[PDB]
Amino acid sequence: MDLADRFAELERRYDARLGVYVPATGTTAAIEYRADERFAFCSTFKAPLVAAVLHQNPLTHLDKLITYTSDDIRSISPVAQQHVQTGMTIGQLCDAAIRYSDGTAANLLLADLGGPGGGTAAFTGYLRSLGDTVSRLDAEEPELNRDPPGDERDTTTPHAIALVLQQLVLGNALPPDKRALLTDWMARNTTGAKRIRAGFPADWKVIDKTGTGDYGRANDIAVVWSPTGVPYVVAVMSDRAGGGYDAEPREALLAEAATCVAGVLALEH
Repeated sequence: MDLADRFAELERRYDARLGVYVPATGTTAAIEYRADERFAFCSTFKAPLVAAVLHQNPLTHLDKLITYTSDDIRSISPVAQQHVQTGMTIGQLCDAAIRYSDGTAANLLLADLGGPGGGTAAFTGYLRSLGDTVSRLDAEEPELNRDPPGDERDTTTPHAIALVLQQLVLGNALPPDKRALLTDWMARNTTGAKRIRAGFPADWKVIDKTGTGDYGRANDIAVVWSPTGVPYVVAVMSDRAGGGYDAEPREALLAEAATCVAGVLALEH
């Protein structure tokens, strides 16, 4: 019938709750589905986290060596694990955070930004400094993926998180040379092949940061570009709460919502 119905069926079939938001542009109307509902951040916080660590520091600070230990690694840490003995720079952690969704890298970035103990407060402040008065991070990795459904802790809304990304990539919340670094890591993202990239024809360019956690949490946030360069911002958010703490996340849901979006954004009827 019409787009809210399409999205309703996706939920019925995946046994999942769906949050979608795309801002309006010059020519397009905004797509919103549970866009003002709270959805677990999961690893999607790492994108704006890196903006904060970039905005609040000179480019020179990316070459600062952070030494950590296996004592630190308490979450999925593809890259951190490899560099535990030589230590990683802040550029290298920013990289790990975005491209491999690295949890330990996001944990050290949180500490660099606002101290041990103050890290997540400091992150939510960056959001606040961008007019986001809804989102909040109350815990580091891995605990931030583990709050029950209902719990406002460690959540954001699609409305909220999309607008934060629009600003970072398409607006002026970073100077170009810092902004370009964020985009290049989002564009070299290894973990998002099967979500919003897969709902969007290959001649459209995509940068994203995925998120996954308990209760079937799967999130992707992205900035796409038409073949002529016309940008749009996509946030898709999901949980499959019915199956409990260990419920299966459905990457195919996010490819499917990205397809409805792509379908609205691309067809000129």
